[PDB]
Amino acid sequence: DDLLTRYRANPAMMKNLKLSDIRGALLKFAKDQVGSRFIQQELASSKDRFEKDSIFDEVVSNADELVDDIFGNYVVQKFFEYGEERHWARLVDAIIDRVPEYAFQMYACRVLQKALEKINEPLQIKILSQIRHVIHRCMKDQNGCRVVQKAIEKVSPQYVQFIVDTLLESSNTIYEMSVDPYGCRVVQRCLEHCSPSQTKPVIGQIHKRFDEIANNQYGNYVVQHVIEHGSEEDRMVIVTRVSNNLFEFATHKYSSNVIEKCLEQGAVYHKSMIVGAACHHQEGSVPIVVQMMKDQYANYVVQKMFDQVTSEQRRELILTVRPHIPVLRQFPHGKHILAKLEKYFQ
RNA sequence: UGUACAUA
Ligand SMILES: [Cl-]
Repeated sequence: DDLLTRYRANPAMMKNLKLSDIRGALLKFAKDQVGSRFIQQELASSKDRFEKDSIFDEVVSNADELVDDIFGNYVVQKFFEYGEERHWARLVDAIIDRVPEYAFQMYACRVLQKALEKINEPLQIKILSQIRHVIHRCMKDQNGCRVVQKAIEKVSPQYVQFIVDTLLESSNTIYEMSVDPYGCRVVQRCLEHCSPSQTKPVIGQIHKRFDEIANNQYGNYVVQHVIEHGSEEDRMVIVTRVSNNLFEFATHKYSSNVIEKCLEQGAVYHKSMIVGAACHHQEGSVPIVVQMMKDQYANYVVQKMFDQVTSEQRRELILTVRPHIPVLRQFPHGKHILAKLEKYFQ
């Protein structure tokens, strides 16, 4: 009987099994639930460098079969860890040619991510050179975008310029990505980690179709990232557009969170623009702020106003709202809405 | 009273 069946049979009868006993059995061990667990704990607990190197020729030899196995991918990942550094380069050579494929696969993509987490920049670049061939499809992929996000988080900004130039490959790409459940994560990481040199054309593209992206289920998270990570002029352009169209932005499901984000990240003079738009006369109608507390989404925006502004800015909101407090008591949740405001009408 | 990602 092969060593694995023997081992799975009576685990405790084999308590002196070592990695150098595995030899040819590596591939079957690594694809086995029990066997892969054995290798893993051996690789982590052993303080013998030569035991650890023993199975490595087999890992390399079977790399293609292992990287996308439910149990083998962990064995390959062990050799991308710190302290196995002496192996990173030849492990990378064993998987390099199929990186374009591995990036899309649910198990192999975890190997690519661990490698990007650990290896030195020259090897990170070698892996990115393969990603380049499939980058656009990769960014919209449930698995592919995790490798792209990891690249952006771990590689020097200058070596992911090809990812930014993909976001800019054609007019509608930034829009296409920002409204993708996976592409939007890529745009966010770019806003977090790229140089302002690199993010400015990207943010520019986002501004051109701002209204659409801001009210999208995924784009609203991209605009929020622009608010937190773009420039002062970006925040200014956004607040200004938000204030001129305050009621339409606040009464929609996704764009309402964008106003909340302006209130949380804005300087005092941006907050003032939003308070002023909300307390504006409009002779022939209730002030905007009052209409906003009657609304399923906008009522959270008004609450965020009251909590994020100065007492001086709150004064105007209190004076504008207070007449209308009884009428607002009627509509559904209208009670509970001013409940959480009774601390400012005390 | 209101929004988003992959393993045993
Ligand atoms: Cl354009």
